[PDB]
This record gives sequence, C-alpha cells and structure tokens, in this order.
Amino acid sequence: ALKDQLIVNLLKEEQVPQNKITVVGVGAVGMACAISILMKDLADELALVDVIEDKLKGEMMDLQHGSLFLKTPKIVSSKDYSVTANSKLVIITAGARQQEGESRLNLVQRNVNIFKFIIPNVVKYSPQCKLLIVSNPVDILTYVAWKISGFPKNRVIGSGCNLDSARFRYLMGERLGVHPLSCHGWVLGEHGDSSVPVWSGVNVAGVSLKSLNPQLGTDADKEQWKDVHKQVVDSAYEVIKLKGYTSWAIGLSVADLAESIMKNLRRVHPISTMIKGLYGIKEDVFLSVPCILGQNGISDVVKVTLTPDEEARLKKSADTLWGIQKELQF
Amino acid sequence: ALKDQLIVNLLKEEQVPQNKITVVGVGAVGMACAISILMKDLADELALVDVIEDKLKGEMMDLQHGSLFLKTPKIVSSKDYSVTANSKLVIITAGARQQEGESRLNLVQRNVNIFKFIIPNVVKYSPQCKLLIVSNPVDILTYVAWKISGFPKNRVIGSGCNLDSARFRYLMGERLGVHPLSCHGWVLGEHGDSSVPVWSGVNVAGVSLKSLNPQLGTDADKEQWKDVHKQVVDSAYEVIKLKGYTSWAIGLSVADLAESIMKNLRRVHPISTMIKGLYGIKEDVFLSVPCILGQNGISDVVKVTLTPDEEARLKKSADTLWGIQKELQF
Amino acid sequence: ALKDQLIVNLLKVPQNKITVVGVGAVGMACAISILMKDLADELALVDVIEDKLKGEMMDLQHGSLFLKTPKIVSSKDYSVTANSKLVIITAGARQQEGESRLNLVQRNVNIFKFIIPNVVKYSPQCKLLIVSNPVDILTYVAWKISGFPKNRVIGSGCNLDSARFRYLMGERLGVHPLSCHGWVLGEHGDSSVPVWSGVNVAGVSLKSLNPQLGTDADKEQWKDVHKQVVDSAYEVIKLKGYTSWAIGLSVADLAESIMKNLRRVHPISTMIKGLYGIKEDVFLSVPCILGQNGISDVVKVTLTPDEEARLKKSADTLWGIQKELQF
Amino acid sequence: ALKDQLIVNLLKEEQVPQNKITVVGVGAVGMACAISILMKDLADELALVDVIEDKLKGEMMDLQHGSLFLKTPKIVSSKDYSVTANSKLVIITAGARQQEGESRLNLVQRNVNIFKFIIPNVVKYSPQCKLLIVSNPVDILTYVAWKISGFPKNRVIGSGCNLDSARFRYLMGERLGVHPLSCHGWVLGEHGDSSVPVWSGVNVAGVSLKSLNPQLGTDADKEQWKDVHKQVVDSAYEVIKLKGYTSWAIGLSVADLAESIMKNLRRVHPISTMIKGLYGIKEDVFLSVPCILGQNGISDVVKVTLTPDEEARLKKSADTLWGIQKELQF
Ligand SMILES: Cc1nc2ccc(NC(=O)CCNC(N)=O)cc2s1
Ligand SMILES: Cc1nc2ccc(NC(=O)CCNC(N)=O)cc2s1
Ligand SMILES: Cc1nc2ccc(NC(=O)CCNC(N)=O)cc2s1
Ligand SMILES: Cc1nc2ccc(NC(=O)CCNC(N)=O)cc2s1
Ligand SMILES: O=C(O)C(Oc1ccc(Br)cc1)C(=O)O
Ligand SMILES: O=C(O)C(Oc1ccc(Br)cc1)C(=O)O
Repeated sequence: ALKDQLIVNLLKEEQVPQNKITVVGVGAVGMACAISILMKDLADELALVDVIEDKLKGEMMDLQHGSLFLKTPKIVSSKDYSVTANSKLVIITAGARQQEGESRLNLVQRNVNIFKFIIPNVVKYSPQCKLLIVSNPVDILTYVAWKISGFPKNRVIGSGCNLDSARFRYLMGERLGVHPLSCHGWVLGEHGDSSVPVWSGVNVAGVSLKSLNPQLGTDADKEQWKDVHKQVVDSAYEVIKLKGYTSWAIGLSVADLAESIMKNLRRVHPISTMIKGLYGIKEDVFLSVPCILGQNGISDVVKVTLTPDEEARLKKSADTLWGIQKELQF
Repeated sequence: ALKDQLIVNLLKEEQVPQNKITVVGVGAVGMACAISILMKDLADELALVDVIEDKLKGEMMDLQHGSLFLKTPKIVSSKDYSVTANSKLVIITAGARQQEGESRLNLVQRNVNIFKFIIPNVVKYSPQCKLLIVSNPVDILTYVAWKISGFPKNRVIGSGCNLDSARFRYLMGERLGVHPLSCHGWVLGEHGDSSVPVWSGVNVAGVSLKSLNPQLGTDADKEQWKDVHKQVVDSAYEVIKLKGYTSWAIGLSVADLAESIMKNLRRVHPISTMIKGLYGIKEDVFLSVPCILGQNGISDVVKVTLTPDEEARLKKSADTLWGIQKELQF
Repeated sequence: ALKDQLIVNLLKVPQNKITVVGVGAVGMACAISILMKDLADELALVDVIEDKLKGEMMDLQHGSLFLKTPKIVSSKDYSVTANSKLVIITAGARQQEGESRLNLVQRNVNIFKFIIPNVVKYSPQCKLLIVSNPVDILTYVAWKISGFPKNRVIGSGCNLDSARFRYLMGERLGVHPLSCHGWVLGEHGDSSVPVWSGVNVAGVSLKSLNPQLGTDADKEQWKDVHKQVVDSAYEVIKLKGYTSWAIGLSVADLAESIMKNLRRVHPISTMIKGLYGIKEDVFLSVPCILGQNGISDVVKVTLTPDEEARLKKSADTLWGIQKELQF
Repeated sequence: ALKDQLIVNLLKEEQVPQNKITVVGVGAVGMACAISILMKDLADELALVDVIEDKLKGEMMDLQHGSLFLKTPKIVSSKDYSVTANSKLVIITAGARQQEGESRLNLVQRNVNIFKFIIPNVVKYSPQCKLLIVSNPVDILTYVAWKISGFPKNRVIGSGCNLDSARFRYLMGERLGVHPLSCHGWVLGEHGDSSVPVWSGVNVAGVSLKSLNPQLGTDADKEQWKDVHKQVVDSAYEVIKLKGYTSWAIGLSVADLAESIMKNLRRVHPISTMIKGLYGIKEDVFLSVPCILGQNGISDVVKVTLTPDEEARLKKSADTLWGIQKELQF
C-alpha cells in the first residue's frame, strides 16, 4: 500500500482526544456554535449529533471540507451518542425553537421531553463532561439537565444572559461611540422577557452612568435608556421576524463561554446556575447571575449589589421561572 | 446629553475605513464568508448588500449583536451600494445557485444578467477594490466581472479551485493520517465537472505519490485514488443532496483568499484568472491555475509542468468553458 | 532564469506599516508582540547600532514561515520608515536599578530632537506612539517637536500600570484580570493614581463593600496593590536587569486599537490642559478613546477629592521637571 | 474579607492543569519560546525552570504583568522541578551556546553533564509529557535525553531542522517573490554543518525546481542555489556575530512544534528522531527527517525518497553524529 511505502508507523496511539467538544443539534444555533468554536481553535475534536441523518451528514461533510483552513484535526457526526465519548464540553442546542412571536417559555414541554432522551445519552459517554445548555427556555432546561444528569451544579451551565449582556453592551457602545469591550453593563435573571438590567453597575472606565444621570433607566429618564433594555428583550423576536431565526450572535456567545471553560480562564459571565440562597430565594431556581467560569464549570458566584427595585425585578424573574420549573413532568 | 457629561470630544468624527470588506449577497454562502472574515479579524468595517430588505437587516443585526466577541467595529447593510463605499475587497456571492442535478454552468444566463447590475454599482463606490468572485459558474463570472468592471485582470479574482484543492487535500489527508496542511495536491481548471487533478504534483514532504505508485489516479490503481478526484467533483452535489446547499467550506475558502489579499501574503492559490497564452489556449478563458495572490490581486501565475494527459484534460476544461462563454451577450 | 521558467509575471506601497524605533529589549518585545498579533503588512526597525539592528531584523526574518507579516526591513536611515501608519519610539536611556524614570529625561529629550523630525519627514501623517521614559514628558516633547495635532501623539502611559493593577487585583480575588476593572492614572511612574472609586467586579464597586478601600485605614491594605504597581519596574529591573515582555504586550494592545480602529478606552498619555482641573500643557494618562486617528476623545472620570488631589500632585511633579528642560 | 463579601465560593479546588507546558532555561532562547507559546494560546499553565533565582523570578514577573493581554491564566516558576508537575510538554533550552567559530558539536560534554541533572528531574513529575530538546548539539542531545529519560522514541523530539527548513523556505521565497508558506523544501540531517538540502523535493505548487534546472544546488548551477543552503548552515553564526545570540526564529520554530503537539495536528516537521533502519543506517543515530507530529509526539516517519547523492550526504551526516555519540559518557 501507498500509505506504507510513504510512512513508517512507530506506534498505535491511544487516540483519546484531550479537548473534545460535542455539539448536540445541527440546526442554525448548533452550526453557528460549531463554526465559532472551529474558528477559535478550542477543540482537537468536534463531534455533531442530531436525529435527521442526511442533514447531520451534510453539515459534518461541509465543515470537514474546510479542514485545511482549520486546526481541529477530527470532525465527526452520528445519531449514536458513542461518537460523543470523552467530550470535555457537551453543548446542547437541540429541540423546538421560537417561531415568530413565540415566547421561549412555550418550548418547555417539547424540550423537556427531548432532554429526557438526550441527557442520559450524553452522561453515559462523557460522565466527567461539563454540560453547556443553549436550547430554550435555557434557565429551566439547565435545571432539567442538572436533575436528569445527576451531575454536581458546577458542571451544568446555561448560556443564559451572556448574549443579553453582549447585546446590551453593543447598544450602549453604539449610543456612546465606544467599542462594546469598553462598555460595561449586566443583564441578569431569565434569558427572555423578565430579564433585569442592572443600571447601578452600568459604566465606562468605572464611571457610573447613573452617577451622571440619576434617572438612568427609569420612566423619568430624558434619554430613555430603558429602551436599550427593551431592545435587548425584543432583539431575538426582531431578528426572527426578519431572518426567521437567530444564529450568529448566540454562536459567538456560546464560543465565548466555551473558551472560558476549555482555557480555564475564570472570566465572569452572566450565565444560568442555581441561585438558591441568594436575594432571599429559597428554591432550586436557575437563572443568570455573574459567575466565575473555568475548567470545572461554575466554581463561584459574584454577589451583585442590587437596588430594591432591581432585586424585586430579579425575584419576579425567579417567580416566573419557578412557576413552570416546580411542575415539570420528568 | 449623558454622552457629553461622560466624554469630551477632541476630534471631529470624519470616519473613513482603511480595511473595509463588502459581501454582496446574504444567502448561506455570503453569510458563511461574512462570519469567517469577522472571525479572522481581516476588516475594520464589514458591509452587506442584498435585495431582500428584511433578510438583509436580520443578518446585519444578528452579526452586530456578536460585536463584543469580535474586532470589526462597524457592521452595516443596505440595498443601496453607497453602503459599500471605499471597500478594499468586494466579495460577490449573489445570484442563482444550482439545484440537485443541475450544473453550475446552467446558472450562467441568470448570473450574467444579475452581474450587469451588481458589477457597475460595486466599482462606482470602491475604485480601489479587488473583486472576489464566488457566484457560479465562477470562471465564466470572473471573465464577465472583469469585462464589465473596467478593472485590470489582476484585480478580478474568482474563488475557483481553492475549495476543490482544499477538498482534495482533506481527502488525501484522511487516507494518509496526515493533516491536510502537509498533504499537497492541486485540482485545476473549471471549479466544476471538468476540473483536473494534477497527480504528477501530489506529494507529502516532497515525495511524489505517483513515483511510489505509478498507476495513481488511473483506473488500474488498486487503491482507486481517482475516487478522491470523483469525490472532489461530486462534493457540492453530495452536500446539496444532504443539507440543501453548501456554505461552510466555501466560506472558509473565500476567507483564506481574503486573508492573502488583505495581508499581501503572496501565497499561491488555485484561482480563476485569464489563461490565454498558456498551454496553447488561444481564447479569453478564465480558469484555475496556481496564482500568487496579494494586495494587488493576482500578480503572477505559476507554470505547472503537466503530464501529457493532465495538459489535455486542462485544455478540455478550457474548451468546455469557452463553449459556454463564447455565446454570452452583455 | 529559474524564476522566469517557473512563474509568468503579470504585474511589476504597504497599507498597514508599523515602525519600531529602537532595537533594545523594549523595542524587540514590541516588535515580536506586533508580529504575533498580525497588525502589520510591513515592519520596519530603526536604530544607531548597525550590527545589532541587522542581526535583530535577520532573526525576525528567519521566523517568516511562522508569521503573516511578509516584509521585515531595517536601517539606521529613516527612509526605511516611509508610509508608516504607526511609529513606535522606544529609543534612548532606559530605567536603571534603584532610579526614577525621571532621571532619563534630558538625555531622552536630546535624542528625540534627532528622532522626531526624521520620523515626521518620512511619515507626516503617522500616529506617534511614545514608549521611551519618562513617557509623559517625552510624549509632550514629541508633540512639540513634531508639530502634529495632539490626537496623533500618544504615550503608552499607564496602560501597563493598569494592566499590572488588574493582574494583582485578579490574583487577590481569584478572577481573570479581564474581569477585574480598575484604573491607574497620571504619571507612568511613582506619582500614579489608583482610582479606587472605579474599582469593580461585574459592576460591583469594591469601595461599596469596603468604604476604606485604598486608604491607610483599609483593614485589608489594598493601597499595597498600588504600591506593588509603582514598585513593579524597580523590582523587575533588580531581578532581570530591565523590563520588556509586559511593556511589549501593552504597546501591541495600543497598536491593535489604533490599527483596527477599535475605539477601546485606554489610560494613556495625552495633553490634559483644561481637563481634570489642570492649567498647564502637561501630558499624563486619563482614559482615552483610541482608534485610527489616535486619541479622538477623553473620558471624564468622576474622581473623589483625594483622587483629584493625587492627580493634581502627579501633574505638578511632571510640570516641575518639564519646566526646567531645554529644547 | 472583601473577597467573601463579593464572591460566594461553591467549589472545592481540584486544580489539575490540562494543557501545561514547561520551559527549562530562561536565557534568550527559553524566553523567546515562552513569549511565542503564550501568544499562540497553546497552554492553560506555563512553568519556567532555571538555576539563577533572581533572573528566573524577574522573567516570571515580567510575563505575569502582561496577563491581561494573554489567555494563559497561570504562569509559575521555581528552581524546584515540582513546579513542572503534570506538564504535557517540557521544552529544554538549558546549556552552553556556541561562540563564533565554535561548532555546536563542541558543546557536547558541557550539555550532557547538565542533562544528567535536568532529565531525571523533568520526567519525575510529568507522566504524560513529551520531551522537546532545543539545546545544542540538538540531535546528540535528543539521543542523550532519550537514553537518560528511558522514554520511548515517540516522546523525545529534537527541534532539529525545523528552523533550518524555515530559513531555507524564507530564502527560497525571497528569490522567487513567493511567501515561505508556498515555497516547499527540506533541510535534513544534523541541525549544523552537515545538514542536507533535499533539492529533489524543492518545489512551488508541486513543480520540481530541479525538473526546471537539473543543475539546481550543484557547483554547475548558473544561479548558485547551493549558496541558499550555505546561508542556512551559516545563519546562526551570522546572527551571533551581529547581535550576540539567536532567539526570535528559534522561539517561533519551537512554538510551531509545540502547536502540532498540543493541538494533535499530525503535521509533518523535519525534527530529530531515531533513524535506525532507514537509508542503510544500522546504529541508534538521531537526526532530522520529516516526522508526523501530534499529541503522542512522533507517531510516524515519512520515508523521503532521496537521490543517491542526497542519500550519501544524509549517511555522512549520520556518520558524523554517530561519531560524537560514541564519545558520550553516561
Ligand atoms: C430525541 C431528540 N434528539 C434530538 C437531537 C437533535 C435534534 N436536532 C434539533 O433540534 C436541531 C434543530 N433545533 C434547533 N433548535 O436548532 C433533535 C432531537 S429530538
Ligand atoms: C440585481 C441583484 N442584485 C442582487 C444582490 C444580492 C442578491 N442575493 C442573493 O442572490 C443571495 C442568495 N443567493 C445565493 N447564491 O446565496 C441577489 C441579487 S439580484
Ligand atoms: C540619535 C539616536 N537615535 C537612536 C535610535 C535608536 C536607539 N536605540 C536605543 O536607544 C535602544 C536601546 N534603548 C532602550 N531604551 O531600549 C538610540 C538612538 S540615539
Ligand atoms: C544543572 C542545570 N540546570 C539548568 C537549568 C537551566 C539553565 N539555564 C540556562 O542554561 C539558560 C542560559 N542558556 C541558554 N541556552 O539560553 C542552566 C542549568 S545548569
Ligand atoms: O461549495 C461549492 O463547491 C460551491 O459553493 C457555492 C459557492 C458560491 C455560491 Br453563490 C453558492 C455555492 C459551489 O456550489 O460551487
Ligand atoms: O539559531 C539557531 O540555529 C539555533 O539557536 C539556538 C538553539 C538552541 C539554543 Br539553547 C540557543 C540557540 C542554534 O544555535 O542552533
């Protein structure tokens, strides 16, 4: 054989990848997560899983054809979860997605049912993985993945408000003529309608925007900064109406979180985690708060100082999620 | 205003971009080119142009929402070509795309008519740009864009066989257990059915695969390496049959060419250029040959030493393209 | 010729050129950091020591296969610097063991009287990025000699002091420095100002959880973090003889904002006359918006009376030195 | 404490580095390797080792102060090898360096004595490490590291001719007006005076330069391409004469090898390995040949087809290296 005339083999290697990432779901979200991760050189192996055989195979082949331009030596796919074995990070993007005008909370039963099959299959092949939930409603589905997996809470993460906060920083950046990297602001709670903008922490170079404008984010704000939060809430609905779905921004948001996990950065991200014991919350509610994210997942939570109105809005987001969460059939 | 209390302006904002890229067409190919370019930090401004208003705005908005994770501070869109002003590179992806069982050659009348509108509008606003043609049939469309634009031939580049060669290299790599970066091989001629695998130049570490196996690429080959070229030819059709279209690999192949142009690398790529005067070709045929690509586009053409059968196959590819090209009216 | 048998030539100025003046440890660290961040299509090096200059250029050229900067050039002659978008000056006497950066001033001013007109002659529209010490005074000096408008004369200033501060804050908290926010302003030296009022994690003011933060009465003595920021260069000089790596990375950070027109905010040296309560033509670090045209805007930081007094003291210290200087 | 007021700890330590690199020696080569590795984001932890305490601490601190600009969250140092624990790769740059007019082969006795201390201390704390030898004479020192460590051959690599080949490609590129990435050519054998330019493999886009000029690399060559290999041989001495030492190009060459290892790329590099059994070599000689490099080090060797003259020059290099090997006192 030609391979043998050209090359002399020294050993049969173990082959087990050291930085493998699995993406579950090859829809628009899943593929945007896949491309972003490949262009960030985060993994030595990428695995894709879906239920539509043709689409899964087509997507895998199309990424594979770009291998020359990448540094991810192995790209694989299968409907069988054995393809996901030894993943460091498994990203779940599978399930029903919002239609035009549809609340993310409307996807709950359909996605809890899908998660009942997915989660035991992921766990079986990667018992030491970190789970990164992207499927919606993300907060409730992070709780679902946690309960099903049996994993400790540090290893079950939801993409949460990482994108909501990125959108907030982009809009603030556009209003001020400053790059979003130099605009600071936190959107917490549900990744949806009940999210909370933390006006007290909104700043550029550590200068509180609220110290210059005390009415910042209120109805009495002459510049109406609350419309920035309204744009954050409405963004996914506005994008879906225009292009039928969202993909690029969530893909970048997920690869940003994947980078912190894979590279053990210990950067702070507003992501879905259990908030039991914070702000008077007594139940197993999962929603976004600023978390320290690394190789072991969420190791710590930043206790944000909320005004009484900000805390009341966060407890409202918590009540909305727990109302659905507490009555789940699984 | 809050902005003025926070920031003291010391310079009048008369912003002109220095490394602007425009992507014409927001279909799956155009968006894969856009995300790949954004993630490679090649531009300081990205402009998108299309004819479907909603889809165009949705795509622009979705990219802008990922700005925090990028280093391209300005993302814009419009149906109006004034939005593309001062681009250094303009990437053309617009037009009809081949259906399952349809040749890229069959899109020619539809795409020439579209180019008659797009090309003059692009050159009107970006007099310094290089035109990077991606729409199909890419070889005939590069010739068409060249003739319409009034640009010199070095500045009108067709993505051509850069993707066929990357596909070939990936497949060769899979067979050998070597990264595509270390598997060398050139697929030239039409970016389509009549492409030519240059078996004589196929090598690993300077070792000719044809020297070890003389039957390489022929029907007599026991390992059937000709199936690698057949898979290269069939790849877009196979992927279209599986996922409905191709996007990722073409996106990365175009970003690869964009990097060589923007960074003036003078790397060699198999891309569409005028071959009149080479291999006895007498007509104004555009096809892929290894070209040196930099800040002024195609500055030089490498003269590949082809076996008598490889040369005849290349002249056959040229004849096929001329057969379609000679009947065009524009 | 082999080249003509292989290649058919069809077509017989760089667009993103950067020049580094000075091939000392600082200059070479700026050079490697810029090459490894793919910011330039052409890098030029300039120095007065011909052998050292050529050897550094050749050493960089030999790594060309692992880079994406296709032209690396050098000369003692400034004609090599023509068409630079950005010119970084790292040349002159460098900080010595147990000595203030203010002790290099007159010698570096005399050297800039030669360098600056030569840079200006070949790239009249470049952005000048001053790294040489004392950076705040030398930025003012380069501004005066060049005749450039103030937006195009930038000093590396406190970008490194703030980076050191965020690393030290990060080590105490167990958080990546990217998630630890806090600004060190004024002189890139002993009179720098830690802005405790803006120090935060996830928008949470550290002063809100420790009102005494940064003062003598602070039970956790966070003033020691700023003391570590001040002492850092002296400590590194004592141990290894000079500093190079952290400054090269800080300079490449500023070069990225300029070259990619990011409009990110950096604490860098700029003309502060009329701002923050200062009446003289003093340059010091304040948070600036940095892009393709250099410093376009200045962020007006809300400083506490203590912080404002310290910044005024830093301005007074620099003005005092600058006053008694000849050029 | 302020930390406890701001952060709730939820986990539980277990901080084991997953992609750790160690650099032994903090001279100019060791620091150029360190800065290049840091700027390529290859490691989650970087450890430095040396015998000069102040120099080592000052270098560590200077890298640490640049952390905000990096993605390697742990930079450590010590004269104690326990600091290198759990490294995936250990880079050895310690030892005497050659003076002008002094052969790298003259460093043998001083460097072997140093390796007798370093090697057992390195291997002790890192079960999974690959040993990457940079110190000179590199080929002899790779054999020495292999004998002292008791490691299998796949795990002991010498930086060998990776830099000689990069220099060759750079110089070829300069003559042809082509980027080094598109200029192919191998310099094999000893990383020193007896290296072998493989003219038969020298090519652009698969085109053999020797097939265009049969006299290529011989004294009969009108263009004297042999001067390119002479410049490769003399390059370290020319740089040493001008600036006192070489650092940047070797740092980049070592980071290139570290990238193939850390990311399991399976790219081909001309690096020091055992050649017993190839080209009639019957002894345990280490020298550069093209190797497939990945996570388990050198898993495979490319059997380059050499002309009788190239093979004779390669065996001559092996004989020279074997001669020095017979002088080793373990
Ligand atoms: C039992 C099941 N296992 C899977 C696995 C993958 C998918 N795939 C998607 O849901 C892709 C499209 N969805 C979005 N949101 O992109 C569906 C199912 S159902
Ligand atoms: C006169 C015209 N100008 C344009 C500009 C853009 C587009 N957009 C596409 O065709 C994108 C979808 N198609 C593919 N190939 O992705 C069509 C036209 S028609
Ligand atoms: C009239 C003059 N032009 C120059 C240009 C470069 C240099 N080079 C250095 O000073 C490098 C070493 N110094 C530090 N600080 O690294 C000195 C002079 S004097
Ligand atoms: C028993 C010993 N262990 C070590 C470890 C490191 C070093 N360090 C250097 O040799 C740095 C300077 N040399 C080069 N080549 O840069 C020397 C020794 S001696
Ligand atoms: O992936 C491929 O081979 C090519 O992809 C496309 C390139 C440009 C457009 Br517009 C549409 C498809 C092809 O179909 O030629
Ligand atoms: O530039 C080069 O070729 C090489 O550089 C070094 C390699 C290892 C050490 Br330790 C020091 C220098 C060489 O001298 O072999």
